[PDB]
Amino acid sequence: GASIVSLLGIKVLNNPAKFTDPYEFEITFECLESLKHDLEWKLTYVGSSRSLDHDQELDSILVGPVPVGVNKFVFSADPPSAELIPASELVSVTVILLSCSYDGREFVRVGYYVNNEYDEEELRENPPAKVQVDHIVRNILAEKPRVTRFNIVWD
Ligand SMILES: [Br-]
Ligand SMILES: [Br-]
Ligand SMILES: [Br-]
Ligand SMILES: [Br-]
Ligand SMILES: [Br-]
Ligand SMILES: [Br-]
Ligand SMILES: [Br-]
Ligand SMILES: [Br-]
Ligand SMILES: [Br-]
Repeated sequence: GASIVSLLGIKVLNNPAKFTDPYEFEITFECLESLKHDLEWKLTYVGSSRSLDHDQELDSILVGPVPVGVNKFVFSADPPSAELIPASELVSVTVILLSCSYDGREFVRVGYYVNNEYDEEELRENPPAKVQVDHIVRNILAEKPRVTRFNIVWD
């Protein structure tokens, strides 16, 4: 049948923000019938393939047992370790992926580009090799999400 769960709404909260501030999304979804499993929402920091920071699962939350109908919650996750961020992640945009899975099967993914920019000109012109995370302003490009749905088996 149709997907048991549909994504109805997503709001990126507290954006822009310090690099060290939690990511926060207010999510509205609906669930059409009772499910055996909870939903697993997770946020993945895609990072940079050249470094040791890539494809990090920041946090997950088990949501359920989900009452049939419209549901709303806030997904929060702390940012990845400042210790692993390479200087290139200021230069080029990075990606964060908010996804939901059911019994390990991903059925919806929302991707966002994230522009990290130093908050003073000298840093922007002459960025230090030791990434000064405390001077990064994180801007999630919230008006250009990439939403992908996957057809999964439910129960
Ligand atoms: Br709203
Ligand atoms: Br808020
Ligand atoms: Br409603
Ligand atoms: Br994507
Ligand atoms: Br910059
Ligand atoms: Br945007
Ligand atoms: Br489906
Ligand atoms: Br689908
Ligand atoms: Br499947």
